[PDB]
Amino acid sequence: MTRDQNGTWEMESNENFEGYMKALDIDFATRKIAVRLTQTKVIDQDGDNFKTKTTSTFRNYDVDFTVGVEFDEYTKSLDNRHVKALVTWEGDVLVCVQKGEKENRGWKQWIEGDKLYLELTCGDQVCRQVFKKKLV
Ligand SMILES: CCCCC/C=C\C/C=C\C/C=C\C/C=C\CCCC(=O)NCCO
Repeated sequence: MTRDQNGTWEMESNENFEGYMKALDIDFATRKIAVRLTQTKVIDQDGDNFKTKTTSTFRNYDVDFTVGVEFDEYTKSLDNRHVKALVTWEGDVLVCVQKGEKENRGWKQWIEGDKLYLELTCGDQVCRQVFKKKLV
C-alpha cells in the first residue's frame, strides 16, 4: 500500500530532460534555462483526488485530476499543447496517457522509500526524475 504520494518533494536528479524537451519542440533558449533547474513538487492527495504543483524559479505548472477520469490538459508555460489526459493506477504506479499530437506521450509516478520517481515520455525520449521527501 504505497499509493499515498502526499508531500513536498525536492528533485535530486533529472536524466534526459534535454531530450524530452527537444521531443516536445521546446526552443533552445528555453531549454538552456529549464535544464539547469531544481524542481519542487507538492502533492495534495485525498484518495484518488490529486492536486499537484510543480515549481521552479523559471516556470511553475499545476495539474489537478481524479484517477480514472479523463480530463482536458493544457500544458501552459511548458510546451503549451492541448491533450486529453487520463491517469490510472497500475498497481501503486500512477500512469498518465496524454493523447494528442505527440505520439507516446505520458508519464508514470510512484513511491519507493523516501523517494518519488517520475518518468516522463514523449516519442522515443524518456526523462527520469527522482525526488527526495522534504521534512515538515
Ligand atoms: C514546472 C517546472 C518545469 C518548467 C519547465 C519549463 C519549460 C520546459 C518546457 C516543456 C517541458 C515539459 C514539461 C516539464 C517537465 C515536468 C513538469 C511536470 C510535468 C507533469 O505533468 N508532472 C506530473 C504532475 O502531476
